[PDB]
Amino acid sequence: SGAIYVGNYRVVNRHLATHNDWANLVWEDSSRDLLVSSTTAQGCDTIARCDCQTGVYYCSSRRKHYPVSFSKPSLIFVEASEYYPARYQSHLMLAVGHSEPGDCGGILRCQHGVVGIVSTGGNGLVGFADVRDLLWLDE
Ligand SMILES: Cc1ccccc1NC(=O)c1cncc(C(N)=O)c1
Ligand SMILES: [Zn+2]
Repeated sequence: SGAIYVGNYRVVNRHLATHNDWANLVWEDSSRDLLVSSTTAQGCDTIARCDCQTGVYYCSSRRKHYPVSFSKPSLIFVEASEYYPARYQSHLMLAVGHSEPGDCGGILRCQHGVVGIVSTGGNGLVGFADVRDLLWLDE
């Protein structure tokens, strides 16, 4: 689990969105596993505006943060796992690292701010849905 709070927006994994998220929907993309809902409280996170390919992410299944190198956002085929099916997903970045389903929502951050959130995993890789291209989250 986990979310990004920037301005009056909440960014969450689309597959983890609640009834309140869908009732206050701002934007969603089923090809990216992202959904953004509106909030009454003002959030203070900052979204990175950059092309970094190194950062740190939080892994709840290890209660640890790990430094990683990651690929630029692209269209990737995600392999089938014990509990979830295989799929194609866009704007996804991969790194070598540990990820289990419940790790979705963990934030990847660089020196500039939030880069993305854990969205895929298995086979020794971790995949993050990028948010740096969503410029409208800044206004
Ligand atoms: C994160 C992870 C790690 C290991 C194994 C599997 C996963 N995948 C998920 O929990 C997951 C569940 N629902 C949807 C998606 C998606 N990106 O569409 C991903
Ligand atoms: Zn950066």
